[PDB]
Amino acid sequence: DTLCIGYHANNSTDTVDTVLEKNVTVTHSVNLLEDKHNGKLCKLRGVAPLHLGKCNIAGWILGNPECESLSTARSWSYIVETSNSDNGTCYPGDFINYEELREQLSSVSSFERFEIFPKTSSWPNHDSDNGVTAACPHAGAKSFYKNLIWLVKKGKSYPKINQTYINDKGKEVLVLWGIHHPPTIADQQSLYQNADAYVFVGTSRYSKKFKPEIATRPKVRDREGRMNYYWTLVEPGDKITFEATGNLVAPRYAFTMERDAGSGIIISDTPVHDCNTTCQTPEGAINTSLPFQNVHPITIGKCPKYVKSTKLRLATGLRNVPSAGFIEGGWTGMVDGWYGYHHQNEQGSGYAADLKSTQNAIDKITNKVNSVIEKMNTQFTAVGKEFNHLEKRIENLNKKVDDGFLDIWTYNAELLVLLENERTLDYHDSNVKNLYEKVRNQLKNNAKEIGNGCFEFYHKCDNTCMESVKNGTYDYPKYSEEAKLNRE
Amino acid sequence: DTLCIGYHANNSTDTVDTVLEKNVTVTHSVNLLEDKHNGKLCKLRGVAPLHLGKCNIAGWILGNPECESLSTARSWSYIVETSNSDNGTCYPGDFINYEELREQLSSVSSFERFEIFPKTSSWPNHDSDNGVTAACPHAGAKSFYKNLIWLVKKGKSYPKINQTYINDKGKEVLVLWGIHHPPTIADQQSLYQNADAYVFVGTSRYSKKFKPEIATRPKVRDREGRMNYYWTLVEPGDKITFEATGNLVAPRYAFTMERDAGSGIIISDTPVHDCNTTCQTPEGAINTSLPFQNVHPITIGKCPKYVKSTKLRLATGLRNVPSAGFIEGGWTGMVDGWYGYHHQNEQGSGYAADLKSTQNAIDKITNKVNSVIEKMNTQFTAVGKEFNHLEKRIENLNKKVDDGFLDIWTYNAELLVLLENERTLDYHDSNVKNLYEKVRNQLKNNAKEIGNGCFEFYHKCDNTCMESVKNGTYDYPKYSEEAKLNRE
Amino acid sequence: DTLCIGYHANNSTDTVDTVLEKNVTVTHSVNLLEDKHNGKLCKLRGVAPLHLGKCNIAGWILGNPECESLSTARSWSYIVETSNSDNGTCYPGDFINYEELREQLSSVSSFERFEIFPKTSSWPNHDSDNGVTAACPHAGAKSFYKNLIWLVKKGKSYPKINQTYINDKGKEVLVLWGIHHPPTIADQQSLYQNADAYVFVGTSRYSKKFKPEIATRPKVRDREGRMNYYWTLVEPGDKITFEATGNLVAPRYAFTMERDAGSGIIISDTPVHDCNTTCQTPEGAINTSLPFQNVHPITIGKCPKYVKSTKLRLATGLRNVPSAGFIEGGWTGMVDGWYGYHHQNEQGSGYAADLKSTQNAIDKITNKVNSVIEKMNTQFTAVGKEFNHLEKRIENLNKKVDDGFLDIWTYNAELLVLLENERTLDYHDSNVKNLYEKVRNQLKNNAKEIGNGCFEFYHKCDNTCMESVKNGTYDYPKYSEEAKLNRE
Ligand SMILES: *[C@@H]1O[C@H](CO)[C@@H](O[C@@H]2O[C@H](CO)[C@@H](O[C@@H]3O[C@H](CO)[C@@H](O)[C@H](O)[C@@H]3O)[C@H](O)[C@H]2NC(C)=O)[C@H](O)[C@H]1NC(C)=O
Ligand SMILES: *[C@@H]1O[C@H](CO)[C@@H](O[C@@H]2O[C@H](CO)[C@@H](O[C@@H]3O[C@H](CO)[C@@H](O)[C@H](O)[C@@H]3O)[C@H](O)[C@H]2NC(C)=O)[C@H](O)[C@H]1NC(C)=O
Ligand SMILES: *[C@@H]1O[C@H](CO)[C@@H](O[C@@H]2O[C@H](CO)[C@@H](O[C@@H]3O[C@H](CO)[C@@H](O)[C@H](O)[C@@H]3O)[C@H](O)[C@H]2NC(C)=O)[C@H](O)[C@H]1NC(C)=O
Ligand SMILES: *[C@@H]1O[C@H](CO)[C@@H](O[C@@H]2O[C@H](CO)[C@@H](O)[C@H](O)[C@H]2NC(C)=O)[C@H](O)[C@H]1NC(C)=O
Ligand SMILES: *[C@@H]1O[C@H](CO)[C@@H](O[C@@H]2O[C@H](CO)[C@@H](O)[C@H](O)[C@H]2NC(C)=O)[C@H](O)[C@H]1NC(C)=O
Ligand SMILES: *[C@@H]1O[C@H](CO)[C@@H](O[C@@H]2O[C@H](CO)[C@@H](O)[C@H](O)[C@H]2NC(C)=O)[C@H](O)[C@H]1NC(C)=O
Ligand SMILES: *[C@@H]1O[C@H](CO)[C@@H](O)[C@H](O)[C@H]1NC(C)=O
Ligand SMILES: *[C@@H]1O[C@H](CO)[C@@H](O)[C@H](O)[C@H]1NC(C)=O
Ligand SMILES: *[C@@H]1O[C@H](CO)[C@@H](O)[C@H](O)[C@H]1NC(C)=O
Ligand SMILES: *[C@@H]1O[C@H](CO)[C@@H](O)[C@H](O)[C@H]1NC(C)=O
Ligand SMILES: *[C@@H]1O[C@H](CO)[C@@H](O)[C@H](O)[C@H]1NC(C)=O
Ligand SMILES: *[C@@H]1O[C@H](CO)[C@@H](O)[C@H](O)[C@H]1NC(C)=O
Ligand SMILES: *[C@@H]1O[C@H](CO)[C@@H](O)[C@H](O)[C@H]1NC(C)=O
Ligand SMILES: *[C@@H]1O[C@H](CO)[C@@H](O)[C@H](O)[C@H]1NC(C)=O
Ligand SMILES: *[C@@H]1O[C@H](CO)[C@@H](O)[C@H](O)[C@H]1NC(C)=O
Ligand SMILES: *[C@@H]1O[C@H](CO)[C@@H](O)[C@H](O)[C@H]1NC(C)=O
Ligand SMILES: *[C@@H]1O[C@H](CO)[C@@H](O)[C@H](O)[C@H]1NC(C)=O
Ligand SMILES: *[C@@H]1O[C@H](CO)[C@@H](O)[C@H](O)[C@H]1NC(C)=O
Repeated sequence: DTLCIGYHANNSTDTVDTVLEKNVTVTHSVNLLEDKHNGKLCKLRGVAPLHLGKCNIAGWILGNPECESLSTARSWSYIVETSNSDNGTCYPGDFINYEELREQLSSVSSFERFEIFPKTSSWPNHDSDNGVTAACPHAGAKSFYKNLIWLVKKGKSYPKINQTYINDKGKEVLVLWGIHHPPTIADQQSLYQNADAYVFVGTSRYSKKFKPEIATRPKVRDREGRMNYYWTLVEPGDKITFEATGNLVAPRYAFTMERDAGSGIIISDTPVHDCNTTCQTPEGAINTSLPFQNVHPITIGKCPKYVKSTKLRLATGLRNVPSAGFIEGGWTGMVDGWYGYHHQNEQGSGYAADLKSTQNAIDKITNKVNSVIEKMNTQFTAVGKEFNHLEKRIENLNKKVDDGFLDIWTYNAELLVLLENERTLDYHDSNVKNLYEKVRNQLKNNAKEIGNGCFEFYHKCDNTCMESVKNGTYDYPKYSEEAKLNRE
Repeated sequence: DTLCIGYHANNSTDTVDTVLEKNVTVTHSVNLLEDKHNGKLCKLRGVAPLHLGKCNIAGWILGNPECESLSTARSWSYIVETSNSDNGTCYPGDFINYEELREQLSSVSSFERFEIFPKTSSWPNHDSDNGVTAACPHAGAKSFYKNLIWLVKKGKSYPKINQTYINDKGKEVLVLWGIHHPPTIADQQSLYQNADAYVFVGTSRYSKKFKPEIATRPKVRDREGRMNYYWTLVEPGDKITFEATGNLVAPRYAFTMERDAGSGIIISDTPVHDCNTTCQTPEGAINTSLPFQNVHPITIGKCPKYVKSTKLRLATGLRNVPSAGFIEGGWTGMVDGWYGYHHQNEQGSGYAADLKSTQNAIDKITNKVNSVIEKMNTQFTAVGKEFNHLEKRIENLNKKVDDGFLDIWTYNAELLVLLENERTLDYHDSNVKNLYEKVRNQLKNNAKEIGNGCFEFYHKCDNTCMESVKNGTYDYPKYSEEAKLNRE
Repeated sequence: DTLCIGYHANNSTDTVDTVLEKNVTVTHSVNLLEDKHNGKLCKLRGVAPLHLGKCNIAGWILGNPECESLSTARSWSYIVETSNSDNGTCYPGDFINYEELREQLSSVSSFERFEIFPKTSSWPNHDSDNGVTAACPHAGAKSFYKNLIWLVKKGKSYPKINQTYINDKGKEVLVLWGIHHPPTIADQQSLYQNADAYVFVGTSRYSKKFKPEIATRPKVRDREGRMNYYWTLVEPGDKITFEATGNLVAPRYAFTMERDAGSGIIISDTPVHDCNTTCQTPEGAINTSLPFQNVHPITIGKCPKYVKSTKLRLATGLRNVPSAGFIEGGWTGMVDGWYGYHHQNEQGSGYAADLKSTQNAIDKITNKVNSVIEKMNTQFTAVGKEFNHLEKRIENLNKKVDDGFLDIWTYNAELLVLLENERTLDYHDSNVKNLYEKVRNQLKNNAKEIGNGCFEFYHKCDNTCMESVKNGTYDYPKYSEEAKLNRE
């Protein structure tokens, strides 16, 4: 009877592109590109994110009346703003180096708001009750920022501030303040009793001077004067000193801080849920061990690299043809293996996988698709970055970097899978052919090969025929004597 | 007679490098690297470029007397300056954020100069005729910028400007102005009657203050005082307000604008011609569907990627050896095909390509070289960028990005073509070998193979021999009986 | 007797990874990754480095008292600061654009300190002896910077400086100056006799104004006023002008300069030695012709590209198995070659390499591993770059570029060597097989092949057997008559 050699063919319609041939089907494949994400904003790197809801960083750090919460976590791995974040610097004016504060805050390994200049009698001879405005209203009354105190004359005088703090808390200490630019001299003289108003701030690493710019301006939130917000980072043991003979919005809470390398902001409405995470996108978290993703180019954490492609499928299985031997096609009559034998005997009709060869193959195939993933060298990054009104050369430079790595990675990846699919899908045919040859190493003359990729054995035998194949032991010349007439 | 198998060899001397063997010749090749360009500056993306001729952007936007033209197009896809562009800010002084204006202007989807502060009586009690000087001369008379008005006292007083505009035109509105720094107090008091001179500008997104710096300076164009040029975008519905109690060079034309993503400047003398374009270089336009180019690293549009290489040629044809079968060499006696048969019969001497195999091959070869081009993912960019006197850390950072992508792309590309040439130039030999084997699938025993890669058939036959090969139908055992004595 | 075919196997345990099989041994290999460096800071590009020892650039250019040397070379290819560099701007205050000056200085093709405003009577009516301070002491006395002169009133007046220089030396001329900010009005009035103190500086390409910021500050080096340091390049034929009615620290030495493209700073303690160099790292110099290095990511010169990998070894030799023919294993009984023949004759026992085939192989293998190196396109760069307190968006952008090229290069390199090891280690088996087939082209029927990968020859012969193989001339049918009975 015959002995036939070929491969498991399977009901699925999984398809892989190969550089030689588009749109071909393979019996099993490993998808490397994540098209699906978990739809949530999630706990990352052991800690929850800071979620700011209706209010942005320029309102949270100022403590806008319309935003009130504990720090989402005394340690957090990113900042999230909702897609609506209209609340902010509700009293208008530019937050200076605001895109830099937004970087340093993005991750902190501790944070504690602490009242370094406490509202209780740190400010004798001055107001700290009635510095309030309609621009940031609550209860329909005048109200104000909670983290900063807007000082005003008491009575008919403004004693110059001389406040000092010495950083004894053994930490980086973030400090902030504001400066007020009244719209008119009449407003300046009424609140601050001084046209010569100025501020000075002193530090070791830093020192700067500020002055008012009294001039009428277009209405925003119907406010006509405007407020400049500034910030500073005093190192351990350093000292910070304020002086003012006028305009100030002095700190009342400073903030204790420490910072790791960090990772930036995300802006979206997705809700927050407990599950742990390593990789993040604006749309939703990902849990993965794959090299490439296409769901969004912005990322936090151990990013998989973004690509514009859609079907990065590596083959693992064979060319799927159910359409005799491999030259006609495979067998769906075979299961739980790859390459194998159909054989006949007195009981016969056996379809069985060759486990030693299949196991040898899948050892190397597992290492192959694994080498594509294990050698990726992913490392902690935050891909989206923030640039203001007049940084457009650098903003476009960023964009050139971002699309350069995109263009490289799609061309690398799409040619990569094409070359390794071209390899593997002939790797199978070469392993099958080599297994056929390995049967020729017994059946050198004593069987009729047929162009289907199969044998006719020249004389009758029991299952001891397949015993001779599986253990390669064949004792050829006796069996030619039974074959004799059928060869003749 | 013999049947011989091999391949078309050709009179051309086209060469391809392969990682195993340098400088080898192949019968046909696809050049992927453009060494040639069309030598023109051209219509791009459906719109003509702005060509500024003898005058640079800092003179065009100011409207230098020595530059006069309509906007080259009411919509343009890039700005061109000629390699000589000496005219510009002919009254000296720094154009502030000038490299940012040069970016935002680089492309516009509409632009219209419109006289938002018209020269007719917008300036009562003030001069607007005699603000002219020799530094930007015409007819040998004093002259001045056309788009800006240099105001001066009328009589013996300078009433404070209070000009306002409200953006009702439903567009981004670009506005510009100048500020004058007289060289001495005597010049300041004579023109502006005020030592306390200052300017304020107010907006929602912006506000700033400016003051004179009265001090003598080294002569340039023999002007000793100097002029600072500033600019602003007012958003739809926003308001802009000027105040001045002195030095101003107030706007008279503002400009309506809208901007797409855009693409930057080119600087060269090449003339302008009508034909449409997608890809640009400083030397000359390109029309292409190739992935790599080496003519210039600066680019606009859907750039092909730059490389330092010179001979990115993919093979498509075979190893060209005219120097019997393929082991001796190919046949120049064969045409309009690749792999093929020489056969003999009573009429005989046939050299003919095997069209089904050749067509099967060229199907896959076309898809191969096409996959290298189609998967490139080119996208709209402008590679050259501009950095001033004191931005050199960023200028070098740009240069590190530019040469990084260069170093990657040449090493990728040159190894890429080497690997795929190494593949294809054995791909041919394996296809030819497999075609020989496919003849062995008839001629298993009934022909003498010879070490040239050819057959002697053991008995005489008509063209029905080639009929048996072309249709694989051979009826072997009868034909052994005529072969009998010649095998014996 | 027998003719046996296989390959040299060798005592070494050099190992290569292949995508199909980890940790396999190969007889010989070319390491592409420099694990080792020469431990020195070295002469580069034909010129010495500048080595600044105990003092940093912000003290050298000022000429701190504790820093005294010639320029280490009148031309230098990089600046080196020792890992201790605590001396610097020993009178405190920000060196303005200091990270930019640190770039332009990094390499100079000439530099000469020259006393453009010589201490001899360029400063009538003013002090230049007693402008000294305890903040930069020597001998326990007051002392001061050497390259700058701190002017002070003489008597009870301060005549306005009006110094001028015209760049007649035909070079770029670097100029520097300081500005002093006394801590109190009392200190200002006592030293400079004027409250209105200001400085102006004039140039063609540049002009600016400066003023004092008199306010108390936290002690550093127990100094309470602070000093701002500024700089300028005047172009050939250009003029520079100083004016002051007060605070100045005027130049006394300017510096003649010219600059190439340049390459940045290194900071380390490694000692300086004479040997010439092209490639550099902070730890120690390198001399190399390899593409990849992992010893440090910061570099100068013609950098090899950094990777995080550890064992980029290309194969050159074969699969090493000493464990009959190649199917059992190789021979350590063979030397000075690769593929070869064992043969027998009346004297016999010959093990000899096939020199024409081995030479043919090593021609192509040498070109292979060479093509991986020769095409690298290395070009002169300086990878580490410097960003200050408030440039963290750009500092992180740099970091995204740096780890992008890292991530690309490890993934490219590790998959690159895996693919070419997978290629070569079957390239050998295919060349050996083809050499076996090339013996079949004589021994078509006239020898018994055995599954070890070897021949038994059917009749007795002298060394003329190996003569027939080496020269492919075999006269088959005349010899068959001795083989007759042994084939029967
Ligand atoms: C998500 O992540 C959290 C951490 O943020 C996981 O908490 C895990 O909790 C177990 C105990 O339930 C921790 O193990 C125990 O920790 C204590 C000290 O806390 C130690 O004394 C015990 O011997 C034991 O190790 C575990 O360490 C902690 N995980 C980590 C990463 O620290 C939580 O289980 C995670 N949840 C999910 C659904 O993955
Ligand atoms: C170069 O590009 C221009 C466009 O900038 C090409 O103009 C083409 O002109 C033809 C008419 O000759 C347009 O076809 C007709 O357009 C009208 C609207 O204008 C429409 O109603 C008709 O149905 C028809 O489409 C054609 O659309 C237009 N091209 C484009 C892209 O809009 C010009 O022909 C090009 N020249 C060369 C030499 O390539
Ligand atoms: C390290 O590099 C230095 C250069 O910085 C090498 O100096 C070499 O010295 C030899 C002396 O025989 C020079 O040869 C002669 O130079 C003169 C001009 O100086 C010329 O007129 C002669 O015809 C001859 O070329 C040699 O040119 C010079 N090298 C270079 C690159 O100019 C020094 O030898 C190097 N040392 C080591 C250990 O590599
Ligand atoms: C942020 O607070 C501001 C006021 O501080 C809110 O602004 C007002 O919003 C209402 C609608 O809710 C508008 O009709 C008013 O015109 C807004 N005020 C002004 C002065 O223009 C705003 O709603 C808050 N944002 C969010 C997201 O709750
Ligand atoms: C730009 O205009 C300036 C004057 O506004 C021209 O400068 C003069 O050029 C001539 C040579 O053509 C010189 O001899 C004069 O000395 C220049 N004048 C000054 C005041 O420096 C200049 O030629 C114009 N540029 C172009 C390209 O036409
Ligand atoms: C740089 O010079 C400064 C003084 O100008 C030196 O600083 C002193 O260092 C000693 C220790 O060596 C300290 O005890 C003193 O308190 C420091 N003086 C001041 C004023 O702070 C410094 O040592 C020099 N640096 C080097 C590397 O030699
Ligand atoms: C077809 O394949 C699916 C998916 O593996 C499997 O669940 C199913 O049992 C198969 N059915 C048949 C009829 O082969
Ligand atoms: C690939 O197969 C799908 C499903 O049958 C078919 O729709 C598509 O047209 C095929 N692709 C091409 C390139 O024809
Ligand atoms: C300000 O505070 C310091 C604290 O040391 C004190 O010595 C000084 O007298 C105060 N007043 C002024 C005007 O500096
Ligand atoms: C026969 O084959 C099986 C599976 O390979 C093996 O375990 C067994 O030892 C072999 N027996 C002999 C006698 O070779
Ligand atoms: C040689 O090749 C060229 C270009 O393909 C062709 O035009 C020409 O006719 C050929 N000539 C001969 C003599 O083969
Ligand atoms: C390739 O051949 C051409 C023509 O003879 C010659 O110019 C060139 O130098 C050769 N290149 C190599 C690498 O031998
Ligand atoms: C300036 O213009 C505004 C326009 O609303 C006007 O109300 C105001 O009175 C003008 N004058 C001054 C001095 O502001
Ligand atoms: C012989 O070959 C041609 C071309 O392959 C084919 O059209 C024809 O049908 C074949 N003959 C028969 C009898 O099928
Ligand atoms: C083993 O290899 C080393 C290094 O190639 C060589 O020096 C030595 O002589 C070899 N020894 C033996 C015994 O093969
Ligand atoms: C490689 O071989 C070494 C011994 O030389 C062994 O310790 C190591 O485990 C092997 N590698 C792997 C991946 O098993
Ligand atoms: C300053 O120097 C210039 C040029 O030497 C000279 O003309 C001028 O009179 C000097 N004095 C003043 C006050 O400008
Ligand atoms: C035999 O082989 C050697 C080495 O290849 C060669 O030099 C010699 O010419 C050959 N013999 C003949 C008769 O050609």
